[PDB]
Amino acid sequence: PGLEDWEDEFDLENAVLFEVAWEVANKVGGIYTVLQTKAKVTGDEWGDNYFLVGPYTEQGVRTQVELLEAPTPALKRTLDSMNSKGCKVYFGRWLIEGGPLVVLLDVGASAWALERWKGELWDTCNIGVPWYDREANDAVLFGFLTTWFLGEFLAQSEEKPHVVAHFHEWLAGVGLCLCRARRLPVATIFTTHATLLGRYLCAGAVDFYNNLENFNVDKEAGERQIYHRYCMERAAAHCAHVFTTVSQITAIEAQHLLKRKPDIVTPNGLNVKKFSAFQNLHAQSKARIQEFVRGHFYGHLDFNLDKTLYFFIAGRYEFSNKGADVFLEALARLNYLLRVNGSEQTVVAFFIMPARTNNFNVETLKGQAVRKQLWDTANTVKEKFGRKLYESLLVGSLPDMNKMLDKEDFTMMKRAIFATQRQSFPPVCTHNMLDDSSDPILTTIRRIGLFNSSADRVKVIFHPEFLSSTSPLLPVDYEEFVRGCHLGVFPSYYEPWGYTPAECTVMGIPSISTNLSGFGCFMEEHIADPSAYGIYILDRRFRSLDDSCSQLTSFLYSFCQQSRRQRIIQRNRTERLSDLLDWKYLGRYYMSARHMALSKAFPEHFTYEPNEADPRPASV
Amino acid sequence: PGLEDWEDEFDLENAVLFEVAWEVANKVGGIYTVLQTKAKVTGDEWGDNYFLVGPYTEQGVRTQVELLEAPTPALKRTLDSMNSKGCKVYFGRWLIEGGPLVVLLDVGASAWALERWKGELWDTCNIGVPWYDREANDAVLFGFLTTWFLGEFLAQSEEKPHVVAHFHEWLAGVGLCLCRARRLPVATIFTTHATLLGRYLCAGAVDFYNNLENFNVDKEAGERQIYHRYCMERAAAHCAHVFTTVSQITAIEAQHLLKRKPDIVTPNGLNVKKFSAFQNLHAQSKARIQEFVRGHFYGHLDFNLDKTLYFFIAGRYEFSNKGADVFLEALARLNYLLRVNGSEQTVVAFFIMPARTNNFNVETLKGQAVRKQLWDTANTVKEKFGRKLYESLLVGSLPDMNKMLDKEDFTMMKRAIFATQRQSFPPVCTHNMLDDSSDPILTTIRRIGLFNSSADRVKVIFHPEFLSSTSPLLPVDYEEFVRGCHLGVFPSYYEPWGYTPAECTVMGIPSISTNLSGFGCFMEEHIADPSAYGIYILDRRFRSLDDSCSQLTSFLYSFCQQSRRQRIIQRNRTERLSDLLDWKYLGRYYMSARHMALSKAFPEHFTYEPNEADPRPASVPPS
Amino acid sequence: PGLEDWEDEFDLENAVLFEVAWEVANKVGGIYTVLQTKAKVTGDEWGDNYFLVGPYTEQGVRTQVELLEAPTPALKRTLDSMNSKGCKVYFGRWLIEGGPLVVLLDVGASAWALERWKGELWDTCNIGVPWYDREANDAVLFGFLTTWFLGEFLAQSEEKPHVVAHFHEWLAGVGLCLCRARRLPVATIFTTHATLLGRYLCAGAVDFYNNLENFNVDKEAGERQIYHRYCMERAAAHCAHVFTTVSQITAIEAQHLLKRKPDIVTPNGLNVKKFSAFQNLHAQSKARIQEFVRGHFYGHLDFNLDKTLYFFIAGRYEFSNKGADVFLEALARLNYLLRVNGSEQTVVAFFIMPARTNNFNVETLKGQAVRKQLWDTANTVKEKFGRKLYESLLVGSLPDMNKMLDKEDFTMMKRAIFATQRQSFPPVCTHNMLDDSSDPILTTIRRIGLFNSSADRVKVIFHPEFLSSTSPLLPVDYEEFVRGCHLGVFPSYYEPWGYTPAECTVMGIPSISTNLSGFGCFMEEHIADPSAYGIYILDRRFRSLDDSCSQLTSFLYSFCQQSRRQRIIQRNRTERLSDLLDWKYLGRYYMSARHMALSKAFPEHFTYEPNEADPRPASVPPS
Repeated sequence: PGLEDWEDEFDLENAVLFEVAWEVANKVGGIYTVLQTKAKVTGDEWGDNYFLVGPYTEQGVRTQVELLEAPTPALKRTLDSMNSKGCKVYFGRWLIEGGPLVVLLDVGASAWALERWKGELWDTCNIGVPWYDREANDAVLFGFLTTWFLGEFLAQSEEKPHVVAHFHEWLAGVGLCLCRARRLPVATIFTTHATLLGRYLCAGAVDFYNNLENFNVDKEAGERQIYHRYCMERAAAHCAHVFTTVSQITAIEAQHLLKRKPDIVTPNGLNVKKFSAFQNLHAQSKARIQEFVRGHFYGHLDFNLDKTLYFFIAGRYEFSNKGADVFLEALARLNYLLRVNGSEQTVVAFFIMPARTNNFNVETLKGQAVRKQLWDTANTVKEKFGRKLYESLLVGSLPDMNKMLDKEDFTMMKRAIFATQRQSFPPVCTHNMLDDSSDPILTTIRRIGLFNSSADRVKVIFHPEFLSSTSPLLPVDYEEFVRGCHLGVFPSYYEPWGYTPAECTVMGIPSISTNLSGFGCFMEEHIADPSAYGIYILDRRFRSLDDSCSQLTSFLYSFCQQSRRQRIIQRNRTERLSDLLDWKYLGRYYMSARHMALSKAFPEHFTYEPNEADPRPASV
Repeated sequence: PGLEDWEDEFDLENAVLFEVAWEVANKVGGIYTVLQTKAKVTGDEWGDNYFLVGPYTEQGVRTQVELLEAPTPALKRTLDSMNSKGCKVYFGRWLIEGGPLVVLLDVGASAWALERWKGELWDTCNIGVPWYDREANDAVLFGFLTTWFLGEFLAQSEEKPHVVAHFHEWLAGVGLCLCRARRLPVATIFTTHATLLGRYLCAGAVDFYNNLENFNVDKEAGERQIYHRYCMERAAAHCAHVFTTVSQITAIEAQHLLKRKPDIVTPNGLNVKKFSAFQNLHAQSKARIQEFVRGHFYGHLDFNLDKTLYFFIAGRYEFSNKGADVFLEALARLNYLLRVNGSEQTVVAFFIMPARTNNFNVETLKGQAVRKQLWDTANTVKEKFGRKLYESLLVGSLPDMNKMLDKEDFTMMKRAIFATQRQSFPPVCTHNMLDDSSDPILTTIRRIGLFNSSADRVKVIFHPEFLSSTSPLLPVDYEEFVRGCHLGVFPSYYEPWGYTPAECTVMGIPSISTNLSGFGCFMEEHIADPSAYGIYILDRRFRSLDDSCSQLTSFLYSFCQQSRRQRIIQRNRTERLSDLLDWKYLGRYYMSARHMALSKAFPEHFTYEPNEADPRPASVPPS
Repeated sequence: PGLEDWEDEFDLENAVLFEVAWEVANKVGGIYTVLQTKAKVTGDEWGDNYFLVGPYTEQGVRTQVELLEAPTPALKRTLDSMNSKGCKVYFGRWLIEGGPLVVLLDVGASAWALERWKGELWDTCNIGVPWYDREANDAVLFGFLTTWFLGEFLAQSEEKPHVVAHFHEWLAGVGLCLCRARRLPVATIFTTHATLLGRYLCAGAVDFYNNLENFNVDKEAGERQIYHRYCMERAAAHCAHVFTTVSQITAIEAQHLLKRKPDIVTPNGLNVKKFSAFQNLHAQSKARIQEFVRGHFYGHLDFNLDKTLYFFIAGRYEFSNKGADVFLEALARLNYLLRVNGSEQTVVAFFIMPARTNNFNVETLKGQAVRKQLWDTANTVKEKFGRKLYESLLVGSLPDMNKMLDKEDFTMMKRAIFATQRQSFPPVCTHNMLDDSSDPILTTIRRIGLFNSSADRVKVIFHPEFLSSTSPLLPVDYEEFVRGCHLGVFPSYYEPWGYTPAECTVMGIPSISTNLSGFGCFMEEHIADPSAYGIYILDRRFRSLDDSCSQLTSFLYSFCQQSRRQRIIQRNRTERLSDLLDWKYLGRYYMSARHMALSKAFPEHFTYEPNEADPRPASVPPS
């Protein structure tokens, strides 16, 4: 279909791309996966003129970096000069699927220059850094080292090429600022994955999205003691040839806080081939989830398990940002609706959000052991009965059904039956809270009245620990457990890009997102009638909290009212949607941004035609 | 072969057997398994005249007891009378493989009688019980209740049968004492599974087995504040028609401390059919143990794993009683011998003894993760290479071997090789000690110098936690792990009967025991040349500590010097040895003891012929 | 969705249904499966008032009939009377999923009445039967026996119920004719599964469907010496309260040859639950078909197997009726188109049509053996390489790729490469023809030029024998092999109802049918834009032969030009189509027909509202 070599045929000639980022070969957050996945297509486009510049860490170097020798004489001269001038620079390959060249700069070996460099910055942009930050100073050192490397690389080159530099956060924006200060012949791009003030303002300050025009960013930046970081990010965004954000909602947020509209929006992608390695995996995972809920709810298995539906929400334990409270309120409302209308449906909701626990509680392990004992006893009696049936049927006689069971069988089954006696109700949490009084999820569960009662049509299971294949009572990793659920609910409030909903959608699982997140906006823009494809977009930007809860309840109830055929058709449509999130399609925006930067910095040699052409027409 | 109905054809007629024990339907220790396993053959012999009398516990009743109603009018009358006289008695069926009838007595519902009953005992045997014991008072209540039940059962019977009562410890000996006091028409048997003073004297007092004739049992019993318990046990043993012990060494110990030679010795048995459900299982378990030691010793896999031998010792964390110190010293000596003689053998020893830990350490999990990563990478590259080879071979061309590996393969293998880098040596313990300074095993390991060095020919792994199938890094239970080891070393010092060595032998694993344990004495008595069958008996009774360590080192070195064929033949001989430990053969001694009791109590109706008749020696004789 | 209890709420009261057919408990053809599958829903609707009347055969009775006694006194009286009057009648259960009551009549025990009954028929309808038919006489005896049974059942009934009789062919039409002759109080239905003259006229006579109005059925019936059978069928159809056919094309054919338009059309259905037990099964079956074509085409595997498509046609070896010649011509045209346009696609077509063979030929077995040898050698070398890689990677060293292969590996691979040498081209037939000169499929293959050449983009494999799981070289049954194919081509010319295309569609496989068959007409009527759902209907009724071949070539080329995503979407739409062919929906037409018969025969007690309501508009293919 639409591949990289579609219409962007550009005269790259002698051009060098430097992918500057603080998080290459050094796992910290989420852009690490972005760069690691994008390296393959970037190297396919640029060949060997692609370098990733990052800080030097011992752990990362010994784990995933293979040190080599500089392949070009100019690079070797640059490395030798910088190493002899009082620095420490390493070169190698990043042991990832693309195998790109990596330049690693040790910021701990250049403290002596800090007192000088900190002055020079002030003599250039009137930006000062407090001595006690301990994280911005690393950014200053990294930026000065990157500018030094770029200048030396341009000086040592026999024929000077057109250099394109791409900085990825405020941690790397000082290098861009200094590149523009020294008037180096480079083309600068700046990408923001989340505006700095956004996460500060979402928590504490009220109505962040309804006061984007009433925010005096100087005041909030200064009062929170992050004024220098805000100035760094805004200066980096201001003096860049091309400015970019990873989502539309981030584009509005940056246009109102960084005072610059992005020239282009480049969404985050991923490699879908590895995820694709969908009904066989779904069936197996659903069977295992059925076994787990059989074990957990032992002694209370009075509801049909062929009419039960498995919802889930996953991610970091952010109660408001991940929208767990809205999910809980909607679950209570859906429980009331299911009880009132006299339905046979049951809904088991899972909350996989890490918290501060110690171990499992006794009830959960007890239930798993009870289920294992019953399964073993049933298999033993079944095998014995099958052998007896075969033997009695080989002689041409109908089995006397009142003698296939004997004394030890009845003993085993009586012990098994005695095992499943319980007077209490299943717990809503599978672990032991260290802060059970101050936990918000459990507090809301208690407030709204979901105690896994027999009359309740909605059961809730809160599983703090991450899902691991070696766990005693969920011996399965995250992906295979998710493949067996029916729906994923991510009603995010503050979310520049949703990695978890995108991963869920790639696996072929219907999902609920919002228009306050990057993934939700992307899917809303690229699909007509997304609900037919299994994506439910919750209008959370133009609605109140109660209206959002009501709409979520409507979505959940309408999902519960589908037939099995409708659910199958919806899940097939969701499955045929993964190619929209691959770097084979989402990597074209990066190409367009680089072309814009090249044409802006060197208009004599390059010219750009603003082709912004880049899908799912169905129903509506 | 030799079954129950071999020569003991006895006129059982109207006889009732009561198997009195404190530990029926109530799991506490090890005789629970003895009674649970023996119930099947006992019920086959006695039919429905077999009752197990024990205390009433809520947990046991709700877990494994099915309450029923009395099947005979006499039993119903007895139960109703006792329940209306101020007691609480339950009747039921024990949910085990035999399914025997159980009479459960609630000792907490008869505290009001204690002040009376405690007096009556003194008016009968001059035995007092201090009020602060809290465990002997339960024994007194249980004994009085059992005597009450037996008396009422005899009173309510229309035709009086011959009752045989079998008491199993000092906790149940008060009932026997009171049965003999009231001159009831019953035949009493007393079985001791361990003499009370033995475990007290083994720890603290020196040379327990070399001073059995120099012990003034009254003094040691009194000084340890267990004089009343000692008097209870000795009185129960004294006034019994038949006295029994579970082993020969226990027989000498009881003859010298209880002042009565046992009339018979009844060893403990087990059901071998369940254990038999052993070369395929051994191969699979050995492969998994190889994988575990590959993971643990990552970055130091410089020794041949086809020449490595897996020893182990298991049981409760008793450093001296289980003989771990002798094992450690012998391991150090064997390490010196293996290094000096320039051998290619390696010995990995396992110490599975529970201790007080919290979690695994980082190194062990790191090694398991490294092994998993290497296995996954190798399988990925292998599958890719196999697909490419098949494709290139279907077109009739030899594979160009320099192009089957491409960039992402080399990336995966380089990452794995980077992962397998380590500068330190593997740990000797897989957990985090809470008392690492005061641990005796680790202290001795440090003292003798076994740090899993590269030059060391003996590696040591101490795994405190019990082996469980759900463990993160040993996902295997005890039986299936043990089935893959080469030898089990149990040089026990004080051990009335060895359940772990017997279980190991039933599975077909060669083992080392001593003549200071019941299992070792049994195997020494029943086998000629036990070492040919894979049982090495250590002479620990007539030797010093250093001589025992030297003999153990000799045994280990001689085992290490066998060829593979010799080891296979030895393990095959060990496999044909499980039927010696089954209740189908070991249940005949109980029958003989019951016959002796019946003939002693009622000589008019029964007479006993002292037939103490009860195949091994060698196979193919080389010399 | 639409179940049986939807809108036909009818007052059955006391009514008895008799499902008369010559083929109950006696497997002959295809209506056996129809009755066996329909019995479940029919019994659910009618309970125990449902009887199947059929001939008595020893094999069927001993295999699938369980003899019982009459459950009602009237039935017992009827059976006793008929058995004492000179007949032989059996009663029992049919051992099928519904378990319906079966009445079996022995036509061989009533030859004495033939000379009488044959006369009586002439005294009623002026129909004579030649003595040498030997199949119509059985029909006459069966019809007279069925009428006798119905009359006796009505005579012996204490309260007379409303009896509904359903006859299913000309073999059972004499009973209906005699029921109407004797004016019995019964409601008759007649179902025709194929008109008798149709199969005679399709072969030999030209342009059968373009001369339906120019056929003097008396002349063709008389000239073919089947005049008596034709008169039997036409008389049965004429004097029936309700007349039915199994398809629309059969409805026109009967309206023009039997001179009576059907009152209703009842299509054949099946139980889809058993077939459903679709991508995992498809993937596995496609892998096995890939392995088979790898074995067959050894030494010529120069084409991409990830771009090959598997077509097939199955059924009885009727060259013209099953439309094999059109398929072959379209295959040749598609081969020319694929070669001219320089495509990378390959098409392997399968012809599974039984013929008269002896055994496999040498080349096919040779290829299977070669493939097995290559697979074994590759697996051996792969396992050895994986073990060496793991061992060399556990020590932290990159594998020296030039030493992972040694002498015996190269020996095995050289032997395999020598084994894969061939100079000739793969055969088009997997067996040894006994009539290779007179075979039409091979003659047409030779004429059109499909010799499995290297340049040919269409390979052809003709496999006469039925697919069996125990075959040496296709060890798989029909269903699993079909599940792996991409398309099924059934361009039938004469086909009253297509069991094979319907079975293929139930499994979820896109198919090509025609409007000259019952299944094709049904799917055309019930679906809007069937090609979006994977059903390609070929206009063969209003087109010539060459136009049909051109349209089939267009269909095949358009299928070959789809992307993988389009093929996946089409196959999903085909999968969501099986519920249209189930008896849960197709059983309602039988209910409507029975209601019409009851209302026509007994208008006083029953009345029928002519409700003929019984739909797949495309999902989202933007139009």
